[PDB]
Amino acid sequence: KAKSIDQATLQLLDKAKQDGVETVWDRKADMKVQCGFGSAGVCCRNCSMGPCRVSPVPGKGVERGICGATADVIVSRNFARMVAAGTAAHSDHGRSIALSLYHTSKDGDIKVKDENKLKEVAKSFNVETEGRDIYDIAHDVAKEGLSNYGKQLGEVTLPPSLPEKRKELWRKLGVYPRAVDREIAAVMHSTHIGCNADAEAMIKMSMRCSLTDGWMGSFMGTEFSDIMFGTPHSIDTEANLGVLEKNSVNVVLHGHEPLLSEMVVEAASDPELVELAKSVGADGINLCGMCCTGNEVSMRHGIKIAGNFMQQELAVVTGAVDGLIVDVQCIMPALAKLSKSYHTKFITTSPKAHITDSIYMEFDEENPLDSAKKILKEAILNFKNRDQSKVMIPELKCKAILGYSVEEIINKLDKVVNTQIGPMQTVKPLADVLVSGVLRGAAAVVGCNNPKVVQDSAHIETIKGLIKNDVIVVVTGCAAQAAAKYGLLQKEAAEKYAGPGLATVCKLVDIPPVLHMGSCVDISRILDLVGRVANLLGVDMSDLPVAGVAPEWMSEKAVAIGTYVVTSGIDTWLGVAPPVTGGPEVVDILTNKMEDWVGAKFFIETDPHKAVEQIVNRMNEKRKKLGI
Amino acid sequence: KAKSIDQATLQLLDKAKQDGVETVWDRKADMKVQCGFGSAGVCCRNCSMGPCRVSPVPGKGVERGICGATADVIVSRNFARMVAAGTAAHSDHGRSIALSLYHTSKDGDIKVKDENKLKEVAKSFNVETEGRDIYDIAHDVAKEGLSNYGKQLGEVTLPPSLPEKRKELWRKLGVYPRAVDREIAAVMHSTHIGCNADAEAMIKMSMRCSLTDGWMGSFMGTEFSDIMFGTPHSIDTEANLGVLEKNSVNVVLHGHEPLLSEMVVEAASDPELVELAKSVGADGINLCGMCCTGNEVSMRHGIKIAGNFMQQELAVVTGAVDGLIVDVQCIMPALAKLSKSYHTKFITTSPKAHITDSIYMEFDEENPLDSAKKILKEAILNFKNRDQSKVMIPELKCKAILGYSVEEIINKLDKVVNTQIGPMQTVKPLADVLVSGVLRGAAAVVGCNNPKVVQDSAHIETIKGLIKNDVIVVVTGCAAQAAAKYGLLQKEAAEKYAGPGLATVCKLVDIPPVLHMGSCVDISRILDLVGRVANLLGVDMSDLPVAGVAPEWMSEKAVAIGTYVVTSGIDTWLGVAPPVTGGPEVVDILTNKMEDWVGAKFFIETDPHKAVEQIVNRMNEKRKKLGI
Ligand code: SF4
Ligand code: SF4
Ligand code: SF4
Repeated sequence: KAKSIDQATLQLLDKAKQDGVETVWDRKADMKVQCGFGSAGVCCRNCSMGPCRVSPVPGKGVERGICGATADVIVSRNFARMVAAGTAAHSDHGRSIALSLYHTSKDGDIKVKDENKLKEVAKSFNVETEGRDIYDIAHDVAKEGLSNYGKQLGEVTLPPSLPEKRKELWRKLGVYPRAVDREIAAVMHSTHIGCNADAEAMIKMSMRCSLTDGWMGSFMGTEFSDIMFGTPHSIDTEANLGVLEKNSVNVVLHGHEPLLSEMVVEAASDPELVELAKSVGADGINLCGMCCTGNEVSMRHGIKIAGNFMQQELAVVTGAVDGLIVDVQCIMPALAKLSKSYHTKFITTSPKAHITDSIYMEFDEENPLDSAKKILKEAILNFKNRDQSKVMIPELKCKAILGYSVEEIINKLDKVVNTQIGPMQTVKPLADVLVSGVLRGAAAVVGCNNPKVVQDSAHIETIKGLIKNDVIVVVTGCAAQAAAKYGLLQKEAAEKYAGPGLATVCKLVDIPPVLHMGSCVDISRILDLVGRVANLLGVDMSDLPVAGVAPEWMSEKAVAIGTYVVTSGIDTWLGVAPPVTGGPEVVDILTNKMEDWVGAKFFIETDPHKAVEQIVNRMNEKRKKLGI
Repeated sequence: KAKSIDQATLQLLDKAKQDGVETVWDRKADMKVQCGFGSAGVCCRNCSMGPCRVSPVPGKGVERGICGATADVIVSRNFARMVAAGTAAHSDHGRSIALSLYHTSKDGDIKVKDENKLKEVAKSFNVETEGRDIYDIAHDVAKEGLSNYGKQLGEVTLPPSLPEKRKELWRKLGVYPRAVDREIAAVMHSTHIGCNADAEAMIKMSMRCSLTDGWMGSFMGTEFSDIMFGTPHSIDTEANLGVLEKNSVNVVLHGHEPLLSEMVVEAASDPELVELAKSVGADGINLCGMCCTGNEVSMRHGIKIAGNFMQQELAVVTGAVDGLIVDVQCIMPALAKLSKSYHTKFITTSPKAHITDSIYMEFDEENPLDSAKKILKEAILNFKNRDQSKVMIPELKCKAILGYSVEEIINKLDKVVNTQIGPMQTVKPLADVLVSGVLRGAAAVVGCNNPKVVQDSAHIETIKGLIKNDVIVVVTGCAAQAAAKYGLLQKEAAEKYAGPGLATVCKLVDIPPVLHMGSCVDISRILDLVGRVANLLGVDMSDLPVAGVAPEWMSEKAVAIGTYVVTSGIDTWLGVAPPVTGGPEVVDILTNKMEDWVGAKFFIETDPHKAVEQIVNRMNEKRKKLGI
């Protein structure tokens, strides 16, 4: 089968074959037929009595592990641990952001750039703002956010966009969230040998844990990032590997933590570093981003996006990356080995993400700007080691428009508001187009790449099908970057791919049919948006014609995201089967019984066209239930 | 191979074969040859690009997972997740204890029974005590303990017995603990795909996480349990399955959390329940304990111990267990199936541990005594369903002495203190016998059973070898219960098994050669004891001739325990190989490089006699280093 639908990706794969280096596709081929027990989730290693593998087919073979655990128990515990790991990644990201907010000052490297957003957040956290210094408010808000992570007494703080009905449903179901780290610890405790051996209770614990990701960790990370670095607005950028410059220093920022990439962007305008780039024979400094850190700097500053997850290696294959600076998460360790075949300096910066044989330059949060400057200086000095005979940058780049935060979307919707009617600054125009049926619904396309799927194929096919069916699409993460590379993040795309209702809406509001809402933590924005719509219509989020899709997901973070999206009341389609087919009870819970608990459920569909059809049918069913 | 060295265990295995019921041994046989990849730890399932298996033999076969992770990376991440799971179990136990302390009242079900212990703990937590109400002090202490779990700013609180040198070494190494749930979340975050791919850093993160178990979670759980339920003192009890009564109601308490078992013990003396037991035709109520909850109620009240981990099923096989009340952890789910073959009521009580097809009666912490009375009444009423023709109780039980908390040990040591010299109430006599060489050292024997080892064989052989070599032995958990069943927890055992120096010490202090220090969380007591000795000698804990042994461990909790014992500076022998042989770098870190970091290291030895020899040699070389 084809490795990708992206032509620049194919050219660089040919180059990697010529250079004798191996990619993620080569390692996937080397893995051959993957273990059936692990693929079905019926393998357990939770204690040293094991490893235990039970039959994925009920009634045949070994039925129980040594402790007596059934296939359903093993599957449910494995699924719960995936959710706990994803929640941990997102919560650690949000915790770093909250600590950075706590360390803001007027004359420091980290300031408050959006005071209005900070005051609204302070209102949401019961922090007084009138007649107060802005940094005192910021510190109080950071304290409340940090308490959300580890409070042992009392209730956590949730955003006002979350409907009261959803909160009450969670409380009745027993999944109402506690402090984030406490829920992660609870999930890890209940999967220990000889604890929870009941699939339904295990799934409910995993949902409870995922809620602390969706509504607390990711939400606080996003809002505090907006406070410190600015709320995203409509902005132009370029996407795909063609953004690399042969005649300039190329600095590629890969990872998820935004403070480092923000400081690197600021350092790139330093006169001394620009002069140094000139002195090593380069035209200038060309910052490019990848994955979620690329999404953040692109949403807030228009930094060009070099590529998504499965392109990271190919960025090095060009031979033009002088410095690849990585913080945490979705950083393929093979990069270190790959960096030996080129001049590239592979720089790790976080104590959480040491990588063997990489150059470690710890990013100092006490002096973020100076630390970013020294890291960037190492990348710039590496330009002298460039071998221009090994350089091949495909001439394939695509224009994209992004920056669609909830605030930006509301500002855009204000155009189609009659002044004599109003109100202004609400999601009411979006609610109106959804209720009238001009738009059939809204769908979130999120997730990673996965060698099991032709890279970017499922993302593009799902998005085109949805917008052709007058479903407005919001995108995050690597799916958003696939849309950017393909050319869907363009106003012109409205008349090229969208159906009649969505084309009319795009023309009236002057937006692309696909709205890039940011990184994987920025999925919280989507929740926020949906919540507002629900609160405007006086219904729960499970009554709306909305859906989420993860066509090509790979990470534990994706599992946690899908779990909290379903738990919030939004049906989720998975384009990659999770390791649960071995447990019939777990499959039945996730795809059938979940609708009785939270009004939504998982859909597993590896065919994107069938997924689009199912999404449209489900949205029409919910519309008929709602009367619209 | 023999299944056990215990004769009562063998008789009940014959009965289980005659009854056509499966045991843990039968399921272990059914599992046959366990997966080599999982056994070596070279299998990874951390993302849905996998499952990935790399060769356990370097230089052959597949070398890297799909993301590029090496065998060392996969092994280190698997080990770190085991540590995180064990830390989560212990920390959740301690968190429940702290919450119970927070709800103590003068006229409530949960009171303060050891005010002196509470005042000393309050001193350790910087809580004022002079001229204050005892329950105000208790609530402040509980607040400080709870803050240890989830504080995001500042430093955690550690017991005064921990040497300053050990803390400084931890700070220099980068493993100084943070809040417990924060460290669990950090480990889970760093094992996520594309985060940490460096074995040394991964092992250091796991050590940092395990420290929050050893010195914060388990320590606080133990000390708060002492405050609420009484400090253990020397007390007699009986052990092994013979403690069951044919003519009495048999109520078996299995699990770890002590509040439920304490309330059940209190409810058993209720006049209405005793009258009800008489009216259903029984002579009375016979409470028996298993595993750690049995250890707690036995340490504090002399409740008879029915058996350790791999005996739980056999307790039901007798046909005499009218009620089996379980809370969390090390509860084989197969019990639910097994109790169908008998009249036994298998009662789950904790929302953390639901077991399918068991009778769920949620233990209400708000009204603990009434809830325990209701559960106990269900067990008593089940006596009418006893089938006395199916009853077979082995006439095999053994006298044991336990209750050796640090306070009790100090009280015993006061006997050999010359009044004209002093001081009293210190560990000085123990330090003196260790320094003079009358005792060669002290060894902690802890851990579970494991079907991979003849049950209780390794525990008994290791303990007998150590005490024969004049090494005083402290025991916890299932190892302590194996010692109890065998008969080592007896004063007479001093003249039957101990060497000359240990026999003299036992005669002078009037103690058994093997000291039962309580449950698995009570391993913190051992740390406390060692710390005091170190603080009395002005040395670090790695300079002492001490060791820990886990001859037959199975649980993730055992992994976390061994990790924090080694990190505290105490060499640890493992009688069951952990899944790390596939990663040569991880093996080298755990067994060789750890000594450079923390002055102690792991020893993997499956032969108990060889383990005793190695322990004696290591203790002698540490003595020669210390000059004693
Ligand atoms: S999933 Fe289990 S059975 Fe399959 S290779 Fe991995 S450890 Fe072995
Ligand atoms: S927890 Fe149970 S099923 Fe899992 S490895 Fe241990 S004995 Fe086997
Ligand atoms: S994390 Fe890497 S090694 Fe583990 S399953 Fe995913 S791709 Fe394979």
